[PDB]
Amino acid sequence: LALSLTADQMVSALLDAEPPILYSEYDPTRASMMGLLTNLADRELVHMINWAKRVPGFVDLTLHDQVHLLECAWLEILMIGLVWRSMEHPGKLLFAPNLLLDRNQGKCVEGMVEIFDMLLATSSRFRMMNLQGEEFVCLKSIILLNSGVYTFLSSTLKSLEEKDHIHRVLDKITDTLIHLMAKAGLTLQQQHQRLAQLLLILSHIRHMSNKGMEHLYSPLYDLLLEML
Amino acid sequence: LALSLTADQMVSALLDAEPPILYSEYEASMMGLLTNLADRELVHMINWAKRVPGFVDLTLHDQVHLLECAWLEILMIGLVWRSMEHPGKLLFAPNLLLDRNQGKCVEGMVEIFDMLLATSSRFRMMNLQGEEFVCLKSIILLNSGVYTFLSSTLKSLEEKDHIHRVLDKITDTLIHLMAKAGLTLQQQHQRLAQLLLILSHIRHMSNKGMEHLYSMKPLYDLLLEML
Ligand SMILES: C[C@H](CCc1ccc(O)cc1)NC(=O)Cc1c(-c2ccccc2)[nH]c2ccccc12
Ligand SMILES: C[C@H](CCc1ccc(O)cc1)NC(=O)Cc1c(-c2ccccc2)[nH]c2ccccc12
Repeated sequence: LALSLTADQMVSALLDAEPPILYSEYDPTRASMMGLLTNLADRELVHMINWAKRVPGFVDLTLHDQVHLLECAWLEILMIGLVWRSMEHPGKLLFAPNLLLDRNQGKCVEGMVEIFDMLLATSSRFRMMNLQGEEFVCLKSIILLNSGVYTFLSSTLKSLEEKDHIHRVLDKITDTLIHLMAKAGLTLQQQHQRLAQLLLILSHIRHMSNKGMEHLYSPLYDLLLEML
Repeated sequence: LALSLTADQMVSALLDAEPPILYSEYEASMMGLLTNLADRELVHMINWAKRVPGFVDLTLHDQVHLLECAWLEILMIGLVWRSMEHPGKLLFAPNLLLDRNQGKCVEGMVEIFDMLLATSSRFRMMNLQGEEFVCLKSIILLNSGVYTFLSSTLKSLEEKDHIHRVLDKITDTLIHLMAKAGLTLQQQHQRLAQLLLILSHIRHMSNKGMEHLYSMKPLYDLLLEML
């Protein structure tokens, strides 16, 4: 089980579990921004479930506890995926390697500009700190398990042994980061400061998710069930 | 300045800045009972913000964006912190203790209630000490709307760059607190994480609340006159 894995081990199996590069699908003999979003979000979804299930401990869960998470964390895992490949492309959003975008395109829809700009903003942010792929996967994980921990169902008995399992996985993923930046050669002080700005950027991505939701909402449960 | 303070020094001036406990103002309604009480808590927050080590160095535009972004978040963690010895209940004011059913008559408060109630339990379980709390409340002040000002012009660059160093300062403040406490450094690293990851749930709750607070449709005219 996950709760024996190592820093060394956790990273690797996390890199292992990475989804595949997905290429957009637009008229080459030429368009909508919406459908361009819908299309590939769908497909980015299907491979989430296949990565999620590869996250250590996510399986140890429950099908109900696994469906709540993903139903809460989905837009955030996309965003931090996007923002990661968008780093060497300042001012542009690298959805797919054949679908780099920028501001003016997000303005075509109805509220995408603000989300673009926060998106671009986190990209710059991560750019500044020089985010390693090894921390990125940690943080995609931490976005997964932290999604809807504190809103499962009830304070029952099982609910509690569950919550107790994630909180230990998360704790385990944390030593991974700390240990990653340790290897890197940072003084302990810089480990604690680095880890915090990283864990503070998660508030921003959550905030964009809710932001994003409000127009995506302006079924999914029944879908994750079949896939999970 | 804040970037000269020590842990004990930062704690002190943070403990120092702590606002006063407010009692509610009372067929009674939850809204006006709620509305009434935040306002007056807002007025004390503004005077608490102005006492946060480093917030002053910023700009009236960088000071008015922050507060205007993270207000609901400072209240919520402030409520959720006193609501800790009150399992299932939200201690708004010492005379306005509530629960789900108290929030149920208003049209959406239960969901915010429940998640509100859950963070309290979380804080309880981890045994959140006031000195880590005052720190986290500051961290929500500084993290508020950092990456969302407008432009990275000349001052914005030096400003955001200063914020990130205040926060870097608070960050070590907490560690020494848990360190002093005698945790393995590993235990310091987990706690700081379980702690800072809870700030997304407060943020997530704030965004929810906003959705409803503008479901009932100012601040600027206040922060400007009070700052
Ligand atoms: C810009 C982000 C999209 C993040 C994203 C989308 C697809 C992908 O492959 C990778 C990353 N969108 C939102 O935050 C909200 C959103 C809107 C949206 C925003 C504003 C107004 C209307 C619709 N349409 C969709 C469609 C699919 C996912 C998210 C979203
Ligand atoms: C339950 C939470 C916390 C509100 C709150 C108010 C005062 C205070 O000192 C601490 C916390 N409410 C909100 O986040 C949003 C909100 C609503 C609200 C939300 C949903 C439906 C109706 C009303 N009414 C008010 C009034 C004053 C401040 C915030 C709020």
